[PDB]
Amino acid sequence: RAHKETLDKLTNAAINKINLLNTSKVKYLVSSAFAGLYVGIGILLIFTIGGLLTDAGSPMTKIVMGLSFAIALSLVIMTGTELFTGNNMVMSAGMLNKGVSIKDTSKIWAYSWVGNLIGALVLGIIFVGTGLVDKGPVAEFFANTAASEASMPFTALFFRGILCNILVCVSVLCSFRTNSDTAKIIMIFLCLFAFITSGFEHSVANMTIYSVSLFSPTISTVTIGGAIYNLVAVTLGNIVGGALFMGLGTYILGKEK
Amino acid sequence: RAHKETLDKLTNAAINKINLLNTSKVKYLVSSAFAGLYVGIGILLIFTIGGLLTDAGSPMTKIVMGLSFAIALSLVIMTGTELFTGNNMVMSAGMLNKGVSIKDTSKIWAYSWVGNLIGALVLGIIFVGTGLVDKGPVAEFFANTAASEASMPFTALFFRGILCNILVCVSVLCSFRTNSDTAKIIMIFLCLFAFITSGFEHSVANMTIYSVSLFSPTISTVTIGGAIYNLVAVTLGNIVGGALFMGLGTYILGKEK
Amino acid sequence: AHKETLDKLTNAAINKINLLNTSKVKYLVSSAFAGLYVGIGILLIFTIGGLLTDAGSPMTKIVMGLSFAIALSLVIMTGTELFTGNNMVMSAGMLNKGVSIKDTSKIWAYSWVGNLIGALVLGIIFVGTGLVDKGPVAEFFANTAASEASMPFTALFFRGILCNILVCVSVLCSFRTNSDTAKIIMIFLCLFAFITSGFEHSVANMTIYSVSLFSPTISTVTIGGAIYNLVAVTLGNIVGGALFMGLGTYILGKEK
Amino acid sequence: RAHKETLDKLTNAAINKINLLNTSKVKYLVSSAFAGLYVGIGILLIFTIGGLLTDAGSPMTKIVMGLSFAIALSLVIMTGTELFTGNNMVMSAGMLNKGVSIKDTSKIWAYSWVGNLIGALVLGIIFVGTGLVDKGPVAEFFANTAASEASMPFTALFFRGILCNILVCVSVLCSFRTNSDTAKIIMIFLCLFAFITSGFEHSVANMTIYSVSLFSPTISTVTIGGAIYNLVAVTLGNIVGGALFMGLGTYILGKEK
Amino acid sequence: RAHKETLDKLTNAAINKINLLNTSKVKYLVSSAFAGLYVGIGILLIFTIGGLLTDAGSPMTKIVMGLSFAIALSLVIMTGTELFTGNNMVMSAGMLNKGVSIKDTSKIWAYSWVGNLIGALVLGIIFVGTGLVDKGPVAEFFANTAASEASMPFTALFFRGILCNILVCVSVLCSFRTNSDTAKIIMIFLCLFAFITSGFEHSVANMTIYSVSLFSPTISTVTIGGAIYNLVAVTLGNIVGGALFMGLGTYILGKEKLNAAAENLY
Ligand SMILES: CCCCCCCCO[C@@H]1O[C@H](CO)[C@@H](O)[C@H](O)[C@H]1O
Ligand SMILES: CCCCCCCCO[C@@H]1O[C@H](CO)[C@@H](O)[C@H](O)[C@H]1O
Ligand SMILES: CCCCCCCCO[C@@H]1O[C@H](CO)[C@@H](O)[C@H](O)[C@H]1O
Ligand SMILES: CCCCCCCCO[C@@H]1O[C@H](CO)[C@@H](O)[C@H](O)[C@H]1O
Repeated sequence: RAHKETLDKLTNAAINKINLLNTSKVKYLVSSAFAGLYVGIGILLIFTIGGLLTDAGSPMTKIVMGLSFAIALSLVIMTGTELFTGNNMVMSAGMLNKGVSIKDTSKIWAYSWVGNLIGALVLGIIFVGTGLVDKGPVAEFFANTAASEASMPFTALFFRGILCNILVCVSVLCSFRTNSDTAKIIMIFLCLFAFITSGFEHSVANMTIYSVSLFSPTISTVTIGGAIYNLVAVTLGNIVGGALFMGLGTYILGKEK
Repeated sequence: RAHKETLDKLTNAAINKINLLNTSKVKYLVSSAFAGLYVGIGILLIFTIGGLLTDAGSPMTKIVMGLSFAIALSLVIMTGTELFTGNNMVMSAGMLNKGVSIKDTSKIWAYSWVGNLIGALVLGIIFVGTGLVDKGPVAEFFANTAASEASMPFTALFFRGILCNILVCVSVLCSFRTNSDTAKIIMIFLCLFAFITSGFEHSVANMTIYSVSLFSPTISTVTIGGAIYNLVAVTLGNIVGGALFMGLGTYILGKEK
Repeated sequence: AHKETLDKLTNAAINKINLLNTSKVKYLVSSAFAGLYVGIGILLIFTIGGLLTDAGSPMTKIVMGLSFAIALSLVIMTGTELFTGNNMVMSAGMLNKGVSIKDTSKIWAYSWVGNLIGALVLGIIFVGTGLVDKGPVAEFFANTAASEASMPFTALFFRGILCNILVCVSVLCSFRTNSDTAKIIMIFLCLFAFITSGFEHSVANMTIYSVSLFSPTISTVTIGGAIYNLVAVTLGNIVGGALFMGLGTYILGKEK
Repeated sequence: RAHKETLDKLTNAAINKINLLNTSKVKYLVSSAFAGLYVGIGILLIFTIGGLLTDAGSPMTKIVMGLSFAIALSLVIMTGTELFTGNNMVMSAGMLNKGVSIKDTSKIWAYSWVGNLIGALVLGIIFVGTGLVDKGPVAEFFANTAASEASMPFTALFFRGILCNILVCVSVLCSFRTNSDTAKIIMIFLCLFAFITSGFEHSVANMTIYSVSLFSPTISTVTIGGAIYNLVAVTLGNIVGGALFMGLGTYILGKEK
Repeated sequence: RAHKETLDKLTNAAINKINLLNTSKVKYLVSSAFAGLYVGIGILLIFTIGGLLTDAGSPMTKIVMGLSFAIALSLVIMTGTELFTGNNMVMSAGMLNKGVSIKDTSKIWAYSWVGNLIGALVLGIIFVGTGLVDKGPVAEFFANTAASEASMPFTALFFRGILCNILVCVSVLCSFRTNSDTAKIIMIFLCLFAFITSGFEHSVANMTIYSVSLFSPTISTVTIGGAIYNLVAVTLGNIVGGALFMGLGTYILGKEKLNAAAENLY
C-alpha cells in the first residue's frame, strides 16, 4: 500500500500528457499513432492465430489468442506511447486530484483516440498490402469477427468494454506501482490474457479489426457504419471502466483527506 | 532465515491495516471491493476456460485452469488491495505478536470479507451484462460448478478451505520475504496453480462464482441458502488455514522468546 | 566463488544447530512446514498424474515434472528446514569444521522427523477434503504408493542418490545467486529433471505414504512397505547430498 | 516518458557505429558476420521445427516457429553485434538528429548488410556440412520455403518487409529504454513471435534461408536470381519500416523543438 | 559495446583456470567431474523424454527435448564448474590476448575433458544402478541413439560439433556480458533448445550417452571403438566452433587496435 504516491504519479502523468499536447500536437499525435499501431500489431498476430486454429477446429483457439496478445500493451508501456484506453484512468484520477481540468481530459481523450485510430489506419493499409488477407483463413477470420462485432447488441458491447478497460487500466496501474520492467510485462501478459480469452472488448484493438476489414478488397462483410457502431459502444464502455472504476477508485485510495 | 524480520513485517502490516480502517471506512471498503473484483476476474477467465475445455472433453481442463488463475492474487499484491484470505495470516500473526488486538482482527476480517463480497457482486452484475453467460458452455460451467459447490459436505468444504488458504497465505508470506516483484508473481502463480488444480476452495473466489450464478437468469441450479452454506464452510476453513497454520506458524518461527 | 560458497554453507550449518539447541519447538515447526510444503507439490502432481494417466496421455510424467517446482520453491522462499537439503549443508559445514558429526546426525534426525510430522498433518487434512475418496486421483496415489513399496532396494537407493544431487544442487545454486527469480528457475529445472527422470525424494514420499495410509480407500501398501521405501530412499538421498554435494562443495571451496 | 533521452541514446549508438567502421573495417565486418550468423541460427531452429511439424500436418506449425525464433535477435542484442535491420532505425534517427551524415548511414547500411550476408554464407556452408539437409522433411522445408519466397509478388514482399522491421526495430527500441536484460529478451521474444507467426519478412533471416538452399546439393527450384529478387524487395521494405517509421518516429518523439 | 571489457573478463577467466589447475589438480578435476555430471543430468532427462515420446509416436519429441535441456549448462554456469566446451572459447581468447600460453590452453583442455569424462562415468554407473534402463523405451532410446551416433560419418559429426559449440560458447559469452542471473539462464535455455532441436553435437553430453551404454547390461552393440570415434570427431568440431569462431571472434571484437604494439587490424 502506497496509494497516495501512486495517485501522485497518476496525477503527474496526466499533467505531463496535457502539457505535451499543448506543447506539440505533432508529437502527441505521433505518439498516439504509434500506440494504435502497436496495439494493432497484437491483433494481426492473434487474428492470424485465430485463422490458423479456427480452420483446424481447435478448442484452444481463444486461449492461445489470449496468451499471445501481450505484445499489444507491452509495446505501449515499454515505448512510452499514448494509448486512449489507459488515458481513461490516468486523466480521471488526475482531474479528480485537481492536477488537470475536465477540458484537459476531454482534449487528451479526443486526440489520443484519433491518433490511435490514425495508427490503426496506417497499419491496416500496410497489412492489406502484404497480400496476407487476400483469401483464406486469416481473411475469413477478420471478415467473420468484424461482422459479429458490428452486429452484437449495444448492452453486450458496452459491458464488455467496461471489463476490458478495468483489465487494461489495472495493468497500467501495476506499471506505476513497480520498478521492475519484467514485472510490468508479466502483469500486462496476465491482464491481456484474461481480457481477450474472457471475451471483453478494447476500442483501440477494434480499430485495427475494422481498418483491415474495410481496406481489404476481398473482405466484404462489414461497412464503415458497422465499425462506428461497434467503436462507439466499446469506447463508451472502456471509458466507464477506466474512469469510473479505475480512475475514481485509485483517487479514493490515494487521496489524503 | 529472517523469521523475526518476517514477523516484524507481518506485525507492521497488521497495524497498518487496522489504522487504515479506523481512519477511513470508505478507503478500506473500496480497497476490499477492488480485491474481491480482481480475484473474481481470475474466476471469469478460468471458468471461461472451464467452459471451453469441458465442452471439448479435454483432460487438460483443470490443469489449464490452475495455470491461468495467477492473475487473481497477482493483481491483489501488485495493487496493494485488501483481501480477506490474506488477512487471516497477517492479522493473526500481528495479534499473537501484540501489535493489534483480537477486536482489531475480527474487525479487519469482517470488513475485508464484506468489502470483497461487494467487489464480487459488482463484477457479477457487469459480467452478466456482457451477455457472456446467456447460454452456452460458459454459462453451463458456472451453473454446474455452483451446484456441485453447494451440495458438497461441510467437512469436505472446510478441509478444502484450510489447504487453499495455506497456499494463498504462503504466497503472501513469500511476498513479505523477497524484494523482487517478479519472484512474488511467480510464487503466486505456483501457489494458485497448486490450489486450483488440486481442488481447494477459496471463499472470496466463490463469491464471484455465486454472484454470477445469482445474477444470470440462465443459471438456475443453485440457491441463496446453498451459496451461504458453501461460503460459511469455506470461509471457516480459510480462517483455520490462514490463522491457525500460517499465522501461528510464522509467529512461532519469528518470536524472540 | 567456491571459498565464499563454502563459508555460506558452513554458516548455514552453524545456524541450524544453534537453532535446534535454542528451541526444539521452533526447529520442529520449521521442519513440519517444509515437510508440508514439499507434500503440497505431491498433491498437485499426483492430481495431475491421476487426470492424465486416466486419459492415457504420453505427457503425464513430463507435465508432473514441470509442475513440481512449488515443492522446493516454497521451502527456499520461506526459509524452512528440509531434511534433504540438510544432507549437503551439514556435511559441508562438518568437513569445514563449523559443526560436528554429532550436530549433523542430530539435525538430520530432527529435520527428518519434523518433515514427517508436516507430511502426516498434510495427509490427514488432504484426506479430509474428500478428494481421494474415489476416482483417478485416489487411484494414482494408491497405485504409486504400491509400486514404490515393491521396488528393489538397490533401485530405490540409486534413485535417491540422483534425486538429492538435484535437490541439493538447486539449494547450492540458491547460495550462489542473489536473484530470487534465478533461484526459483534453477529449482524449477532441477525438480523437473528429478521428477521426470524417475528419481526419489524421501520427504516427498512421506506425503505419498501419509495420504495412502490415511485414505480408507483400498491399496496394496502397508506400513511395512512404506517404511521400507522411506529407509532405502533416505539412505540414497543422504549419499547424494553428503557424499557428492557436501564433500564436493567442501573440496571446491576449502583453502588448503 | 523519456523520449529525448532515448533519441540521445540512438544518436550516440549511430555515432559509435560509424566511428567503429572508420576505425576498423575488420572489426565492423566481423561483428556484422556474427550477427548474420546469430540470426541464421534462429532460422536453422525454426526451419527444423517447420520441417518436423509440417511433415506431421500440425496446425500449430507457424505458431511454434514464432515462439521459437527469439534466439535470433536475443543473441544479437546480448552480444552487442551489428545487425543491418536494427541499423535502419538507429542510423536514421541519428542522422535526423544530426549526429551522423547521410553518407555515414549508407556506409553503415552497406557494410552491415554485406557483413550480415557473410555470416549467413558461413553458417549455410557449415550447416550443409552437418548433413542435416541431405534429405527429409527439414531439407524439403528449406527447399519449398526458399522457392515460395522467391516467387512472391514484389509488393507483397515489400509490405511484409515494412511490418517485419517495425517489429525488429521496436524490439531494439525497447532495449534502449530498459536497463533490465530480462525485459529486453522478453520484448524480443514477443516481437519475433509476432513477426514470424504473422508472416512478415526479414532480409537478414532470408540470407540464411538462401545460403542453405543454394549451398545444399539437394535440389530446389530457387536460383541465385530468385534469391536476389527476394532479398532486394525485402531489404527495401525493411529500410522503410526501420527508417521511415521507427527512425523518423523516434526522432519526432525525442527532438527538442 | 562493450567488447574490450568482455575480452578482459574472458582473459581473466582463462588466467584463473590455469592458476587453479596449477594450484590443485584435485580441485580442478572435481570441478570438471561436477560439470560432466551436470551436463549428463540434462541427457538423462531429455533421453527419458525421448523414450517416452518416441514410443508414443509424437512429432514434438525433438522440440520437447530441446526445450528441456537447459538444465545442463544452467547448472554448469550457476555452480561455477569447469566445462571443456566452454573452455574452448575462454582459453583461446585469453591465449590470443596473451594472458595464458598455448601450453596452458592444451593443459586446461586436456584436464577439463578428462575431468568431464569422469563425471559422466560416475553418472552413468549410478543411473544404470537405478534400474531405469534395464528395459523399455528409455533403455531403447539410449541404446539406439548410441548406436546411430557411433556410425555417423566423421564430417557430419565434425560440422555438428562446430555449430553446437558456437551455441554453447555464445551462451557462455552472454553470461560474461550480463549481470542478471535470470538473463544468463534464459540465454542458456535458448541456445540449448537451438542446438538440441537442430541436431548439433556436444562432446561432453555424448560422454554420458556412451557411459550409460558402457554400463547398461541390456546390450551395447555400439563398441568402445565406435564411442571413441564419435567422441573424437565431435570434440574436434567443438574445438573449432569454440576456439576458431568464438574465441578468435571475441578477441577481434575486443582487442583495442592501438597495439599495433604488435599487430594491425584495418
Ligand atoms: C490528424 C489530425 C488529428 C486532429 C484531431 C483533433 C481532435 C479534436 O478533438 C476535440 O478537441 C477539443 C480540444 O481542442 C475538445 O474540446 C473536443 O472535445 C474534441 O472533440
Ligand atoms: C456495507 C457496510 C459494511 C459494514 C460491515 C461492518 C460489520 C461489522 O461486523 C462486526 O464488527 C465488529 C467490530 O466493529 C466485530 O467485533 C464483529 O465480530 C463483527 O461481526
Ligand atoms: C516430536 C519429537 C521428535 C524428537 C526427535 C529426536 C531425535 C533425536 O535423534 C538423535 O539425537 C541425538 C542428540 O539428541 C543424536 O546424538 C543422535 O545422532 C540422533 O539420532
Ligand atoms: C568483404 C565485404 C566488403 C564489403 C564492403 C562494402 C563497401 C560499401 O561501401 C559503401 O557502399 C555504399 C552503397 O553500397 C555507398 O553508398 C557508400 O558510399 C560506400 O562507402
